[PDB]
Amino acid sequence: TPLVHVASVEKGRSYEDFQKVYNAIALKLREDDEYDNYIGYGPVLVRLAWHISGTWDKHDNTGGSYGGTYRFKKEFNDPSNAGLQNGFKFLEPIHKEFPWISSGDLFSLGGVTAVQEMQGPKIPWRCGRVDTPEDTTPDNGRLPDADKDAGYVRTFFQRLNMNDREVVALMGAHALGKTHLKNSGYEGPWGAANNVFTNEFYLNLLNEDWKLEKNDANNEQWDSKSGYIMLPTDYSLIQDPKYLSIVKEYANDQDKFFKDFSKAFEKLLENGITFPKDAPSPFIFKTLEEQGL
Ligand code: HEM
Repeated sequence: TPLVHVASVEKGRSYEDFQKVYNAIALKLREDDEYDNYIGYGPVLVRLAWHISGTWDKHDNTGGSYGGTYRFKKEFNDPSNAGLQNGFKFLEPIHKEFPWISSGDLFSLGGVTAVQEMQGPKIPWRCGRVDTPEDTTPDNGRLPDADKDAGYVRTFFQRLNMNDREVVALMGAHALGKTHLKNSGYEGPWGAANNVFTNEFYLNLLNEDWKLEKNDANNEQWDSKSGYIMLPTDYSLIQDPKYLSIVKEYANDQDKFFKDFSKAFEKLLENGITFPKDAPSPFIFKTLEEQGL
């Protein structure tokens, strides 16, 4: 019926092997710090990890992170993926150094590494994704539009099995990076520390005086006088009463937010994968910093 995607550990690799891929991505983050005006590639790696995981359809088990399908042209040239090709190019040299890691395993660890090296919470991660054939590549159109409202978001997230708490926890990833006109028809960052992982997104959403305006791509965005932005989907988080009390909780307690995000991000990343009972437990990688590097 629904595909079954069983996780299979890369033959003969253990924890230490994966700690090494992580340490390489980390060292590389540290080093190419000039990208996107000095934001670094942190934010674009997190976004690449969400986008390869977000094509998942809980109905027939297609899409999701398992197959590393982003490596194929169809997925790669998905208009909603515009701009991701920068996270790809960044990880290529790494893949060439550790050729035994599957794609989906690399693309997902990149997201975890970014968060943790950007001072986020530790995200437990699992190995085992296996590259599948070019024909298992999901058609374009499964990632969410940004010009919509809270019911649109609730609905969309439901296909990925995420509830309210998970959607608001994931969304605060919007503290990182920024929109770029050329990629999405949106322009501007969400906050000021856009390369440190904090609950900043929620404080802005609650504390700024936002104005609705149209941008040069002729799309509407919410503009703050501090120079921040909020897409319609972000904005929708304070329109809905269920979402807004959760926003508040997070504006109010960065810990809580970190715990909730950790859990939701892992789930997002393991959606669609069956892990045998004998599969190793999830790894918690040390940062560069905890390793003294
Ligand atoms: C309805 C849900 C979402 C919508 C409509 C949305 C839309 C967008 C758009 C339009 C951009 C800007 C692209 C560009 O021009 O570079 C963006 C960037 C980004 N997204 Fe979201 N996104 C959503 C959810 C997520 C989630 C769940 C995450 C991770 C949990 C995420 C992480 C990011 C990051 C980190 C960036 C910044 C990337 C950079 O600086 O290149 N977003 N998102």
